[PDB]
Amino acid sequence: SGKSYPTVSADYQKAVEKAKKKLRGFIAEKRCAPLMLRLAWHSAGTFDKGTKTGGPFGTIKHPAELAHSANNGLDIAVRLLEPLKAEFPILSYADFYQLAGVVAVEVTGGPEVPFHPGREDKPEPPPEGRLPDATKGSDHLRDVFGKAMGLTDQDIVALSGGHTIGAAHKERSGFEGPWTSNPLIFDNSYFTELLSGEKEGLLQLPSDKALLSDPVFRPLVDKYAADEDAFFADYAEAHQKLSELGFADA
Ligand code: HEM
Ligand SMILES: O=C1O[C@H]([C@@H](O)CO)C(O)=C1O
Ligand code: NA
Repeated sequence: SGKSYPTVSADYQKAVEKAKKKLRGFIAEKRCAPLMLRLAWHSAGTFDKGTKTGGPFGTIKHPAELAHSANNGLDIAVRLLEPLKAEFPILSYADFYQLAGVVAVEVTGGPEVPFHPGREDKPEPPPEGRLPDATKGSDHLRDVFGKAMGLTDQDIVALSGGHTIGAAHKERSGFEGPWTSNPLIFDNSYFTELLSGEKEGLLQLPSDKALLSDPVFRPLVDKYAADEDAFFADYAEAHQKLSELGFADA
């Protein structure tokens, strides 16, 4: 909603289609889908709607932004993608990273998130400190996703389901381990695990737990745990919105 996507050339569109295929094979073989989803999300999640700064405009590869503590480990993702990006010189880095995030979800068995090309790479990274803090709660989540990014409460809960793939690392954030028993499979298990309590060997952040005690978030957790199709629909909507923050008159 509210989007007017730009025209790109036929050659640009051909490159998007071929890069999507190459990214599927690469991400599947390297087992790095979670890290790639995290890269796309940390690129997009810096958007501030009031100032129209930050967002998915390719700045995450700049050494200054990779140095943000919230981005520990993402230098690995940038390096992994560099040889592939060099095969598609016509594409913006902004588009390439967002495409990699869409592909990460698809190859782990998640929904097909719509993708529209045309993001232009911006020169300057946003200031540090916009991404969410795992030790904080619902008020903080609404400040970051709502007041800054302009996303809804439904989007907060569905996007938190990104933790259905991957793990934390004690050398990156300090937290450690996977949220689910199948960290390379995208399904509604994040919500099932959240509801059943703490199982040994699985992770829950304070920010995950905040979803269970908030009056608006909890019904959504319950719905997604009961209905994976509802989760997939809402996730696809929210990821598309995230990947387009500030893009295509926003
Ligand atoms: C809701 C607020 C959120 C907080 C506080 C948060 C925090 C974290 C933290 C602390 C980690 C572990 C980093 C590490 O040690 O390796 C992590 C990993 C991850 N996050 Fe989130 N995150 C949030 C939202 C999201 C969103 C919106 C997405 C994407 C839709 C996402 C996708 C991921 C993925 C896939 C990983 C695993 C990375 C890997 O396996 O290397 N997160 N997050
Ligand atoms: O998702 C990830 O992928 C890589 C590695 O496990 C496979 O390349 C990594 O360090 C992650 O956190
Ligand atoms: Na999983």
